[PDB]
Amino acid sequence: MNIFEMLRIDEGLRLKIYKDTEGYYTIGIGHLLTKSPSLNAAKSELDKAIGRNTNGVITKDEAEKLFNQDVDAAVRGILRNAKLKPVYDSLDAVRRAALINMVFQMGETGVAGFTNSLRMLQQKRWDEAAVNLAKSRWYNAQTPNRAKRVITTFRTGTWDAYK
Repeated sequence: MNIFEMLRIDEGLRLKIYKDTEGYYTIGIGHLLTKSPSLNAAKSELDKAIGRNTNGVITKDEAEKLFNQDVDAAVRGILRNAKLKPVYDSLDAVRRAALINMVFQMGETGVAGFTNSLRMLQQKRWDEAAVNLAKSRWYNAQTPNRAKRVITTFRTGTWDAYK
């Protein structure tokens, strides 16, 4: 398992325009198109990303290129974040993969705001960190089950949540 399989697992794949948990236009493997209520806007945003007239639908390979780009930016976002980077440096390979999962899901900015948990990860207090992570809208309301998976990864440093 690696970050690709992991997010592939958490996000799925859809070749047509869709609405994520918060009613936002998304496509492929979690590609957020636009916070904008307009399907048109979502379409125009899409055609731009892909570089063609999609009519709102893409190919598998097209999903896959957006995904590579997205995993890449995540990682880079982390590396540029003053707040995120040192956490990241301290983590093992599995655990960074969860860190990257949350960044992909709620941005660097959203993530860099879980200060508390971040220190606790930094300091290797897995259990405390999981508990702290759990007190979130993320966990509580947003995406419970996926948050539990990611939460568990951070705890165990295993992919057990993934099989």
